[PDB]
Amino acid sequence: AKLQDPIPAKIYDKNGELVKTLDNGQRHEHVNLKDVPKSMKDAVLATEDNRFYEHGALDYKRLFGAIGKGASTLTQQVVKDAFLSQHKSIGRKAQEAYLSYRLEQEYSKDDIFQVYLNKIYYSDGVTGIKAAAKYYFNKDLKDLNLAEEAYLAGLPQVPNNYNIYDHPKAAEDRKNTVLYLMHYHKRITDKQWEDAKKIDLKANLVNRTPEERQNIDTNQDSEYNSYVNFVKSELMNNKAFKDENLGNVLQSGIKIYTNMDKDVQKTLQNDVDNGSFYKNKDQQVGATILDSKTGGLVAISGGRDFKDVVNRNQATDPHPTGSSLKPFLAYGPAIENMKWATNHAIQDESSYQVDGSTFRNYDTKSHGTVSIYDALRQSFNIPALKAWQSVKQNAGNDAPKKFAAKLGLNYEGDIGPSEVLGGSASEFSPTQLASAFAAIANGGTYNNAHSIQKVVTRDGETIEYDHTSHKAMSDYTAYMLAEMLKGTFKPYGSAYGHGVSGVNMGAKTGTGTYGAETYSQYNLPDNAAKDVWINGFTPQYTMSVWMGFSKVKQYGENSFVGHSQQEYPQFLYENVMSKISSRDGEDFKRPSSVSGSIPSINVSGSQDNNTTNRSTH
Repeated sequence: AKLQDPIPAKIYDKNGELVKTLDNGQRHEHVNLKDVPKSMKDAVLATEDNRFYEHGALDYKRLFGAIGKGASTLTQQVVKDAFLSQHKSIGRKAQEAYLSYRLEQEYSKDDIFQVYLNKIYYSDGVTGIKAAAKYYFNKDLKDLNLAEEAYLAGLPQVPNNYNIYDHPKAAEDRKNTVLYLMHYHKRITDKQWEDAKKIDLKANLVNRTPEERQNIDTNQDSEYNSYVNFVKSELMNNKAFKDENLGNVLQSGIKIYTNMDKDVQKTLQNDVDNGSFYKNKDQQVGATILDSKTGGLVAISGGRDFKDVVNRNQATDPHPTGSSLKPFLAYGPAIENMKWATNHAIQDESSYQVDGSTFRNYDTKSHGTVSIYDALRQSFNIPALKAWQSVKQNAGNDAPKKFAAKLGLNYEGDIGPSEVLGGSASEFSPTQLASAFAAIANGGTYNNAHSIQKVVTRDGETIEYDHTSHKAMSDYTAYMLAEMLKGTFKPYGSAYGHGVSGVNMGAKTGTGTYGAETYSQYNLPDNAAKDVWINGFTPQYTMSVWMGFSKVKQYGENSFVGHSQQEYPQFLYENVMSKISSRDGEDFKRPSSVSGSIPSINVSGSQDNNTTNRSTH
């Protein structure tokens, strides 16, 4: 009982402008009957079943003469195309004949004519009349002449034999007989028939070559591929669906409106695709941008040349986070729970003892007393651990967990030192972190990255989606971390040289390393990294880029060896943020509850004794 022509999903960007239409580039466009011009409808009827609206299930008068040796009717012609085998010999015709009478009692003449004008074949993969017209002539039905209509009307009899590109002589003669039938059946006057037949069919024929016409191009506007695969995910996580089958809803005529912004999105996949900041074809990217204020998803890249069912979405897959999470497990909680200044002096060390484990910095050598501001923007390991041990001691054994749980960063088991530093269960997607950071960007208010504004269904219902929003940290903590992390772009900062000019931004970079075992096993040099991140944010936008490799090779081929290779994600970040940020000047909103100025901010009303005026180098 499925005559329905599938009608594919349309996506719109933030402007409500149509952006991608999930039709797999197919040469098919659904057309309602009323939107088909009378002239067109005629040319078909005249050519195939002139007496269609009287009728019923074959004229009988056309089976009076046909047995006399045939021919058939829209209704039944359609029934055949509700797949009745490829064997015929009065067998197909037997079921065809009954199904016709049944279908006529369930569906109106118009609904049958419509399914006709949508399903039938026109050669070179073209199904349906609306497609035929844009294909051969690049014309909408409304403005096309009788020659064109005649031909198109004629084509579905023996499409391949009548396809103009291949058999123009044959096409001409078939268009000619269609015109004759339209005349013979009084669908057009003597004047316009004699004025129609003297028209060049090649009139506005779009010129082409063979390999373009067997190029069913199923990867168009391929920039949207990833923003699309995110829509697909979020579509189904909502009451009104889920009970349902994705594969179906995407062909049930729905209309998705997103927070995508086209230009951010093009820019982003263009830069992922055209980057030179890749060691080898095995290097991967997952980047996500989103609106700091709302958590709405502006653009997104699952990887270089990302296709949808085929490729993994690196922007929505979990990756080991490296030093990315120190603002959430160490220094942020401290500000919220014991109201540290940005100067809280911590002692760096040679190594440190946390449980039966020995931990050291990246460079190895110690730096003595340092400010948390420096410790964060240069990403020292010990001060982080120390700070987390302080928090845990003077605020709660599970106090870190609850700061991180409020920003979407959930841990199944215990949060040990490994995971303070990006190890083990500290794995999260760039999308996950982008949210985490926009909280710092936007006064401390977390927003599970959302992508769908609403969807409008063909049957007339329209569902507004929502996203799990909730205040995650007090304003001062969000502000200080924000101003603190602008220091990442300053001299000595872990991302220096990649700041943008008129724009106020902060970032925490990331550098995940391998297991102790792995270094020897694959002869990886000491300074090789498995995962690199930059997580940056302005008051407008929050971007989180991850890069990493499919699989580890010998001597670092598929690692990031040195600053020059560990730096790659910053190139992608600066290139995009640079293009897409405005230089209006908006900064991070400052509360009354903070006091002082970088590097010395402290919680107003609760000052800290342990500050230092001690610089970097």
